[PDB]
Amino acid sequence: GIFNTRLSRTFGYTIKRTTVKTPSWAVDMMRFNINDFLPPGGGSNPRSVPFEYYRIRKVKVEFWPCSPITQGDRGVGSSAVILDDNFVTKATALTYDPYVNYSSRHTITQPFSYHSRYFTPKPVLDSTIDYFQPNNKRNQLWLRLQTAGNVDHVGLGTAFENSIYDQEYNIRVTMYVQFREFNLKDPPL
Amino acid sequence: GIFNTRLSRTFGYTIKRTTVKTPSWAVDMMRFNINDFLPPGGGSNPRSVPFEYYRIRKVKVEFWPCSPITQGDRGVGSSAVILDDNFVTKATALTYDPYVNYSSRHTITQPFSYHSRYFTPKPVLDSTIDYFQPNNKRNQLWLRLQTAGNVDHVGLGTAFENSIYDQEYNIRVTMYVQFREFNLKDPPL
Amino acid sequence: GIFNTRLSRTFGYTIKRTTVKTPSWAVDMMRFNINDFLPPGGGSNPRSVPFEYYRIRKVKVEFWPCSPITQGDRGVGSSAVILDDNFVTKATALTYDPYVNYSSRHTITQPFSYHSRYFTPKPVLDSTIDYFQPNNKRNQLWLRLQTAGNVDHVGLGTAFENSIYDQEYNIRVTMYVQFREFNLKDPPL
Amino acid sequence: GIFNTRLSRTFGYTIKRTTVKTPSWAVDMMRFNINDFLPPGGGSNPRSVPFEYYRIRKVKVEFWPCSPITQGDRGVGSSAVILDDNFVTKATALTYDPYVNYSSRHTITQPFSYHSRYFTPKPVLDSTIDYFQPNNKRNQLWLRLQTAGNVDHVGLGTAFENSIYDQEYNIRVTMYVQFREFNLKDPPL
Amino acid sequence: GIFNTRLSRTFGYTIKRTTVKTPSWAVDMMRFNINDFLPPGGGSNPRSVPFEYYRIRKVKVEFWPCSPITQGDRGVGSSAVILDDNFVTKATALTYDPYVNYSSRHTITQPFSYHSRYFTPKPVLDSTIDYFQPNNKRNQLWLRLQTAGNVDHVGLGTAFENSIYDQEYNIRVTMYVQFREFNLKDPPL
Amino acid sequence: GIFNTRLSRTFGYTIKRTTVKTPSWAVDMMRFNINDFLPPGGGSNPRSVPFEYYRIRKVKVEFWPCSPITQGDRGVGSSAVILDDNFVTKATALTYDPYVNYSSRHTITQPFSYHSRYFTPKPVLDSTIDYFQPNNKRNQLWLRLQTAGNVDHVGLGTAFENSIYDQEYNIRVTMYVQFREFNLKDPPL
Repeated sequence: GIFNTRLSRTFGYTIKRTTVKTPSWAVDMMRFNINDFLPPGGGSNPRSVPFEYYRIRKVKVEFWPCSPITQGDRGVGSSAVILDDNFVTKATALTYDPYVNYSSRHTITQPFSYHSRYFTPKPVLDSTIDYFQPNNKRNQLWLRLQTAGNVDHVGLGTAFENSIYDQEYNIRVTMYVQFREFNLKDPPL
Repeated sequence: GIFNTRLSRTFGYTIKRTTVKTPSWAVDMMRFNINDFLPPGGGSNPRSVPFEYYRIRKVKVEFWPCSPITQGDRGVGSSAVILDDNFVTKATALTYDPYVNYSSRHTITQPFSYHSRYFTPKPVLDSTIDYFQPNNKRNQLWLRLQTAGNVDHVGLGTAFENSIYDQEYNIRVTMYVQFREFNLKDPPL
Repeated sequence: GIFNTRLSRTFGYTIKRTTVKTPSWAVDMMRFNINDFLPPGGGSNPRSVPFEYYRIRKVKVEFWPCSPITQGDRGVGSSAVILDDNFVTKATALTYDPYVNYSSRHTITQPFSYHSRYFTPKPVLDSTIDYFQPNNKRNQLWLRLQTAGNVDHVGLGTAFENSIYDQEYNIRVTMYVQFREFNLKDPPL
Repeated sequence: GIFNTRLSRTFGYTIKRTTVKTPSWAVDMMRFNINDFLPPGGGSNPRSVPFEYYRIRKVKVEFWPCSPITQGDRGVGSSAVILDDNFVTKATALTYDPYVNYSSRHTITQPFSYHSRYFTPKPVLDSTIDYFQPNNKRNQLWLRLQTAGNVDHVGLGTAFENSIYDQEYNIRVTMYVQFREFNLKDPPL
Repeated sequence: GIFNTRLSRTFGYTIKRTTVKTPSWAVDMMRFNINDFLPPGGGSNPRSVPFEYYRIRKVKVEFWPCSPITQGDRGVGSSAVILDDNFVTKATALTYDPYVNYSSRHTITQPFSYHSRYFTPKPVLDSTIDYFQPNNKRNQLWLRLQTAGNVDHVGLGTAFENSIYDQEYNIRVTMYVQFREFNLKDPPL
Repeated sequence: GIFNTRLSRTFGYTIKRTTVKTPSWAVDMMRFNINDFLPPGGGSNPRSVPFEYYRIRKVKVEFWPCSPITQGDRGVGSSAVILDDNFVTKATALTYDPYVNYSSRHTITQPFSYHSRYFTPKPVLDSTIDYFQPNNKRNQLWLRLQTAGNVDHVGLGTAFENSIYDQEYNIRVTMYVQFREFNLKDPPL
């Protein structure tokens, strides 16, 4: 009962200003849970989409800015792919860009520029061991479309160079999902 | 956003006994509404399946009996395809089988035999004019997956020969549907 | 040390009668543990078959009935494939057949008819996350042939339409297994 | 239900010293019973390996020594293939090597050298007549994997030249077996 | 950021003498953790090698002896591949070689001979279920190069025949690793 | 033990304002030492990356600005490649652009434009003679990854036209390195 679909949600991300003169970077991670994309259903069907299982193929993270083109004190940052539930520690003003040498780096031009990241995230099966599997579309694991406790997929962490001005963004996380086993119910009345 | 799926529901159909000696037939129609197949959803999504439109391709009506093989006073009936919202009048003991000369006839062996009917129903757009369109899979009309008032598709009418014994059936109406325009909502929290 | 073999066991399943008139279905799941198929061995060898690991390829569930052909009040049910340790809740008289729209459905003709289900079950590695892997015969996981705690494989759930008469069955669960690493011991005397 | 497997066991063989000056040989036979390789099972299954029949294809006898390389008073011996349950009589100090002219001879270099013998043994069906059959893999007899009385296969006899020093060996008898008719039991509980 | 490399470490293994006359074997397992191969780093980089993940491809265990060629009371042992965190119990003088019939056996010639074992170990993800995956180089799991708690890979167990003399060995465990995601840090000053 | 990798670091470069009316240029050089890219390691391993030697293949210098697009008093500059440890003298307001006629010139559009320079630097082996070798990837010299005194590679010098407004930049020096002779240590405990 395969059905590939697409899901999206928009949320905000703000970077407060600073007084420091040096190039100081701010670090924040990003997690992907499907409870934020699928609302809870009603009645005999738990969730909105009538299916049992799912597996997330790709995720297009998009940093739609809110900063004008005439804004000064530009900078430069970095976004990586972190597939293990253990990011670099959250920081407000870090003296270096930790995601600058990562092999999965893609530069973040700031403040008014666009930045997209299309990748295959991996679930969190054991936070202690933090094991995942390679990208194989045929042998990818199927997970259950739980009712209230779907597991957190993972795979992005950022580093934004601070500035004198508030860098406000609007982030759209488009998710590409593959379901299976159409399990719709149909009680009478 | 095409997604072909399948829907089903089981309901009962009983044919009370008679005292008449002649071959007397009992006539009853059958209508197909999708509100009986899709439950109402919850929240910002009206129905269970997150789509806007639909068009019913085929319908496999199945007369799963409840009558044993050792049951006497067998008979013979007929099932037709009636695509116009105007069936033969419901009757308890009719002296003839009105659906015996219809071109869409398929014999109903009774009481303990199986009978399936796979056909393409047509919606009811004007009960007065009762117009429908031919079977063309490319130019078939798209209807809206309404919230509480989806229109009645139509296309089967039966004629069961009465008997001394109660002929009880269990009827499974399997529906083959084609949706479009995935319209899932996702409010926060 | 590969050795494909076959294992089987027969157990009973009874469906008590009812007084209700409506079509009411009874729901019950089915789990597959290999401790029920392999007895405990003796001495330095823990189990009967001298091997370390195993992986269950296929499972042929068979509903051999005990109901005669002359039995009335027939019905119709459904059997699905549920690979996640979370079935539909057990029920005695449910007003609908929850496994009627599942994509892995195969109709159960009742009461005196045969019904077989051949599929590839999946183990239960995390009851919370309930993750499994696709069907790939080359990359399938090897599990350990434990001594007292082998994990529960899963993958069938049924829905039997109740009746006035007791529908008794005899269920044969034939399991197709693949072992490895012949680990026989041989102490003296 | 064919399953070719391998079985092994290690036991010791010691050759006490002598005072005689001449070249004096010591003769000892070797028998192969499968009760020494398969332990007794437990419960409804008699033996460890769940099968009914067997036929021994080959046997790799190995004389793993325990004598150092710096050991003097070396010698020379002989190992033959004796398929009839009637070896040369056991002797402590025999003035000749009886297995020196046998057509199945293979020289035993002593004391610290390795010696392997790979051959097809024959069972003992009648100790009086002592008849066996040729080596044909297709028409070889199937024997029953008895519970306590499996018959003695046969086929090796040795002749070790005595010495002033104790020649100690460790003998590994690797057996290559072919079973059939998987007969595993499975009582409940 | 793939980088195949090699890691090694040497440790000792001693087998104390005995007074028993029979062939008595001593059993001891072997585990492979990468904390013993990678030291802890310094500063913003946790470990020596700047990477995030790893997966162990192969492991060449080597039993470099310390026993001279002129040493008597030789013997014979066995080494197997045990991929499940459940070895045969450690024993000082066991009356049989439990790893003598294992399909992954390779004979250990003793005391002064060399013995190498090249195989693909498997991690320990659940000690209770003890599940692993087959050898596929493309779909092998990536694990995280943790800071203090890397998981124990597994896959060798031995059986050494005891002797009158102390059999001392020096064991070199060469590990072949594949890293990914170069994560080097570079704070100023 | 070849391993090509990439290293990066971000630092700032500010050009204070002026009161002069003429086109006045400001000159500043740029040196490349690898101690700024590799931190010091810990323990038996001196540096982070476990290798002995290195040779820098290419260097992508990037002038990521901090100046808005709406900034007036634009200008024009020049960046050259200076492979000899003897740049044009540092100057605050020079009446000419000395790097305007250099054959390795590439124009610097100012203030808000991007400027990248990808070239092969050369080490400083003798500051007096200032000799280097041509670009040949096969015969390039290997240098030692020293502990505290790695030699200064060289190869860029700039000329920025002064302005009434402060031209602030953020400079990212991406370095492409080739190591050899994996020299990781592994003391016990």
